[PDB]
Amino acid sequence: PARVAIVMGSKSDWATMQFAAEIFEILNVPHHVEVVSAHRTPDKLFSFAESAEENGYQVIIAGAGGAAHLPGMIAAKTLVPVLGVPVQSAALSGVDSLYSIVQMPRGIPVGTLAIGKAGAANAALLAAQILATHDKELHQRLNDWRKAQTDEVLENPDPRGA
Amino acid sequence: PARVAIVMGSKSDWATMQFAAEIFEILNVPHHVEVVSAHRTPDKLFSFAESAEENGYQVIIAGAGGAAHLPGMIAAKTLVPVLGVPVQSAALSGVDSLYSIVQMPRGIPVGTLAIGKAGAANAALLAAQILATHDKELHQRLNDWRKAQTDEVLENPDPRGA
Amino acid sequence: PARVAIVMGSKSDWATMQFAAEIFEILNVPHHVEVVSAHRTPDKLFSFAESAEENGYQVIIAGAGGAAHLPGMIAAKTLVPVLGVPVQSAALSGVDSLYSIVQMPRGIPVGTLAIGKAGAANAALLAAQILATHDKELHQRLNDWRKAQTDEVLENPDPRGA
Amino acid sequence: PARVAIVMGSKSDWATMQFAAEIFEILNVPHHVEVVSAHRTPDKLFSFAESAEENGYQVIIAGAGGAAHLPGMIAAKTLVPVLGVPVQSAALSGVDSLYSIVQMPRGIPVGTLAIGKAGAANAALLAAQILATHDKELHQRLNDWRKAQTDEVLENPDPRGA
Amino acid sequence: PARVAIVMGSKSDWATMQFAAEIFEILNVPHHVEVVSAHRTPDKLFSFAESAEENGYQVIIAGAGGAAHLPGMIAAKTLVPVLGVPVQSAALSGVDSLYSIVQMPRGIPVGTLAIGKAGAANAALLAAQILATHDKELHQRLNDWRKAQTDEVLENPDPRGA
Amino acid sequence: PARVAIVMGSKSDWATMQFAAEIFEILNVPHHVEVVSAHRTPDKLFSFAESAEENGYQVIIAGAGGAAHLPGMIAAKTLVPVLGVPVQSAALSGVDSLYSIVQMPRGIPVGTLAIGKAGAANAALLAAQILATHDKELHQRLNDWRKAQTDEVLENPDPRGA
Amino acid sequence: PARVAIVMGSKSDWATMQFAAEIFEILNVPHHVEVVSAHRTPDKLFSFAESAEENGYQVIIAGAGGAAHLPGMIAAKTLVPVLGVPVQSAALSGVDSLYSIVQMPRGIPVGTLAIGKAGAANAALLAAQILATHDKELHQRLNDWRKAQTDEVLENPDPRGA
Amino acid sequence: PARVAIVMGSKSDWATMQFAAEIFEILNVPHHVEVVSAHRTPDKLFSFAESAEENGYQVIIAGAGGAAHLPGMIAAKTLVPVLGVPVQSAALSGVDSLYSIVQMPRGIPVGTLAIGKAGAANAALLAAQILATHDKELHQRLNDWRKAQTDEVLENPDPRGA
Repeated sequence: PARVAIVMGSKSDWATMQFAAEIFEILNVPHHVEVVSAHRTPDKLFSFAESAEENGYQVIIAGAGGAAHLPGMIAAKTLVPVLGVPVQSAALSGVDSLYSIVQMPRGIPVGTLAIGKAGAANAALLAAQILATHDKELHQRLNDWRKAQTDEVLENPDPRGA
Repeated sequence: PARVAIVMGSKSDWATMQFAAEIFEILNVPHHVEVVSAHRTPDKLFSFAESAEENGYQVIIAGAGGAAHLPGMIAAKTLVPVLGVPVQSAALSGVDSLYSIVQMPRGIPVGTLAIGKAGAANAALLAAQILATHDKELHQRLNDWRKAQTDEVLENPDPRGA
Repeated sequence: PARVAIVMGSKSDWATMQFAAEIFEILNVPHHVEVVSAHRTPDKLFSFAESAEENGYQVIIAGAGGAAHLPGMIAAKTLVPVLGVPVQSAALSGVDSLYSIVQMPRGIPVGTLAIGKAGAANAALLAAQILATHDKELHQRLNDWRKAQTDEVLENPDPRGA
Repeated sequence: PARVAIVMGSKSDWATMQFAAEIFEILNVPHHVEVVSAHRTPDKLFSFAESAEENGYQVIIAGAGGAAHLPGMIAAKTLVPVLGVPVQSAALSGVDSLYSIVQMPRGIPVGTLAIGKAGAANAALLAAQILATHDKELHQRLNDWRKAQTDEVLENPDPRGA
Repeated sequence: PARVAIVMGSKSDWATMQFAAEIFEILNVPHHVEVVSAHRTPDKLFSFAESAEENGYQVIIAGAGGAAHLPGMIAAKTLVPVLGVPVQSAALSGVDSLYSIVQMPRGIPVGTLAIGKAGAANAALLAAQILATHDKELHQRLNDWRKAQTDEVLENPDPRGA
Repeated sequence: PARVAIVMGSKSDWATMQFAAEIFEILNVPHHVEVVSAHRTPDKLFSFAESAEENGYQVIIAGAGGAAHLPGMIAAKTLVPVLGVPVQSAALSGVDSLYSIVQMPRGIPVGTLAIGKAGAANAALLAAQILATHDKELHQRLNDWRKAQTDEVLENPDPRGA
Repeated sequence: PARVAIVMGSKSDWATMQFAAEIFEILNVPHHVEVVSAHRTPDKLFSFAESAEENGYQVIIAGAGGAAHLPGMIAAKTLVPVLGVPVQSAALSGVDSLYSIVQMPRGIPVGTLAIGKAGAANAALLAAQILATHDKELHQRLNDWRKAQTDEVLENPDPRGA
Repeated sequence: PARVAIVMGSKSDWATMQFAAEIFEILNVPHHVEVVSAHRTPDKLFSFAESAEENGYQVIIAGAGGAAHLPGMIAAKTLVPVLGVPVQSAALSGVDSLYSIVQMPRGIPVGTLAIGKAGAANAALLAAQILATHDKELHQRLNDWRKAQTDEVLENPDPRGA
């Protein structure tokens, strides 16, 4: 059963959000992926958020750029935790995306990650850490993955040419 | 019949939006005022936008601060022209408000005005200019008001003490 | 009869503003296009704005970059509604364009759209929505166009490879 | 048993973080509060993070301003989910706090909330939503609290004087 | 004969521009002061700039805030050198004023000074230096004034209490 | 006799400053060009500024990027008018260059132009306008050049393909 | 013998730089304090930097705001290590001060500290750490001071009221 | 004996930090180079900083990008002077790197250099200047290197083609 859903405002956002799905493939975490536009499919946004709890989602990762309203509007319609990923926009390099997501008012939170691909991957890792609190097997896989990243850096201390 | 509606995300926004209503009092333009929160009353936002055309509104002026989603979400749900006013936020001085409103994607526009009270007043003036295209009497009142502002500056060229 | 005029500060601005004209071709809205420079042809700017109402324009879309004075100076010379499009500048990525257009003082409004091509397209859509208030046929075409955009997203929910 | 810990870099941060504790008092959520400085008590930071899981914490809310390293360094030392609150700094108004917290690299996430008191309150609400996934009673209290906020706005639509 | 004119967009700008006039009083430089609004008195702006050379002005100092179009539009209408002073705006602290003035395109220059009162004083000093090139007496007064400022700093090297 | 000197911090700045020299070639204005580094040749900077008046310079155009100290330090050492051109830096896109030049304190002015090549060309035009005040022939050439730029825009009003 | 010199651009900078002197009083480090203006006393700046090594200075702490040229120009004239403190400016809140100091080009470094009073204190601490490398007694005093700061935080973990 | 250590958060940082090592090769200064990640190898960071004094390091140059915590966390764990180099990040062009490093609180300083390669080279030059205070031979080599840079600019005053 998919306990996490990855949503984005447009198909072009996949170039960024694919990095969230990559973490789940590595950690073997079942997940749903779907394009839900706050501005082009506002009604679908409402129906998606309203049925999130019933559909079994415990965490929702939402990505959007520019006037990024997707994460916040989903968070306004459900109690399921929402994590937001600011997609890098052309002109403002994601600052508009960042401000539109992180500056939510008291009462409707959205846990925001870094701008771009690093944030997409981290949103998945955070979702995994949340799930891992009640999933011993996943907790172990996260632990092993973290150790693997640390060891790679430790066994290669000199960045200069051989 | 009220052809324009002034909406805002919170009652504290009235300190800013009251300047939009002031322009309408001066120009004798019937208007509706209401608090519609994108995050605290998402369902009311949808019902307000869906019935805007039927309620007779030809222009909607929406004000919000921070992660200002109100103008854009209304614009996504109706063909009635939407004008957005960025309320000045504490930490980011309205830059977050500005970015969240003006950076709308292709297909769902929001005509954005200046940050703060100047923008609120201008949103009302712009709405009035739009209405004035098919209202000769209002067009005349706008003309007289503009002349009055120009004359005040012209009859007082020296800013120094008397 | 052309009820909307698209003006820009330089011919190089056409790479951006062509997206406004594209919306009008799609919606079958007669329009005028012309290069009017606030700094290189200041007198032409004044004559263009002064005769706008008599020439039948109900909405004026003006695009400019850098110290973008074109939209505001036109708005200062006519009661015809003015929509401004900030062209993306090299060094400041359109922030200078945005500030010079959106920050107009009380009394002379300019409805501002997003930086770049998205804003150009949206300025045309907003102008169309304004016209649609008194044009049932255009209102229907806008409605059908919006439905077409929504349906495209709805019939393609999975962004991943086939 | 306290399932959430609220930590901050300095005692002066309490003026902001007290709003996180307020949400927990309202929702009846047991919590721990402590000053842990990344720069003045680096060793305590490591010991706090290392024992977080054993101490029963399922969510950690960390607040800091300026070169805000506290949230990220805790996240680097534990798998327990970390939420970060950017405290508003004097000179940069929290932009430095925001960048130092949200821009974490791939592998070590920190779910970031808004700058200031709104973010502190939201970090607590997000932590509550996370806990609510496996706590039916808390889920109900969150639901009732949200309804109460919505109703207050709905029963007071006119912001003007009586 | 007044060889320099100090103009500003509004009477409220005098709180800033008075510092330009102060330099001229100190240096005994005849000057004209007047409120010329680019947006409220566009026609007066054109007539002022067109007659500047005939009126004997060799330098024009123009101050404005927000969407500061005054300096640039004057520069577009005359060959008399124009110096611009960005007035500090509330929300954007003069960054909008600065961008709207300094970013002029190739062909129409505006020599820009610092944001606020320091810039107003410096615009007058720069105008004085320009005049001083062909005015030996003024050149001497500028020299003596500069020496006086240097000496004050030199005779007070210790900033601590006596 | 060269009445204007064009100086820059490094030879790589020539890619930008060459546009200032281009204006002088077009207008037939004798000029000096030289690399004077505030940081690599501080003593040469002082000797250049000290002898500027004696060498016949009436205007000095100085270009620099990053921590752009060149214009201001020259202005601190001479009464000859100094115009500054902010060169576009890689990381901050000239904002650091702009701030380091335009924000000069009361007493030592630097007339600042736009970031990059547009500013370089404009600094030369401004210098020319300053000289033109006492040079009827140059004033005429500037007039003809401006007319030529205006006419080019006027005879090509339609930006679309033929 | 004073091994460190604290210099600033103006006497008003003392409100900030006094915090650097405070650290030296606490640590018992002999120091010189003087007002040296890059723009008002350029010649004094050169003589101060040229004689720094001969006067026994091993570290120079320089503070300035706005177009902060003082630190960099001193660094260009001496091999004695220079530390820069950005004073908080009114309009740009020290961002101009920060950029003008930190962005020095290859060859002439300035170790930059935080904006404002925190940076002033830290510049003194850094200077002390540099001296401490060859001064066992000072190294011990720095150690004891750091322990004292850590202990204060450790003995007061609960920020709430008693 | 290596008196300086160059550390960085990731191997990809070497493209920037190699310019620090280049200065040391030119000046013949023994140095250590190593990858120490604040987020991926937090324990190694602590052990590296704790043993820095015993390992003979008198200056530590640390480079990092994004949420750049490396320099500050090292500085919190040792009295050895720490110099920080902000690596240029993709989205924010090093502004996040700069803020996370320079804004350190009172008590734990980090001398910060420019964003990118210029800063890396300057951090090495500053470290060299610090060492040169007690190393006459190195002081001479630094002097000769500086003279060489100055002479290159002096013998090539004309940037134009031959």
